Order: sequence, then structure tokens, then C-alpha cells
Amino acid sequence: GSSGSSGTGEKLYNCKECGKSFSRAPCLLKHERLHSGEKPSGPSSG
Ligand SMILES: [Zn+2]
Repeated sequence: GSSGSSGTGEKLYNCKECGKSFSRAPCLLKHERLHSGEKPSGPSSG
């Protein structure tokens, strides 16, 4: 019963794919994007 979030953005950075809590938020947010399925085969254009 102690609900109270100080701020404007009520979001908690945390990877659910592999399940790992990084120390750096910035790096964590990017880590969540790194989880793009399996075998990221880009377009390889050019
Ligand atoms: Zn992860």
C-alpha cells in the first residue's frame, strides 16, 4: 500500500528476454533492443 512514483515517466528498465538487470540504464535500454530474434541476417545490400 506504499504506491508512489516520483517522476514523470513510470517505466522500469529490465530485460525480460534473457532476464538480466544491467547496472547502467542507458546500456540496459539498448540491450533490450539487441534481442532481435535469432541470427540477425541483415539486408547486406551494395
Ligand atoms: Zn537480455
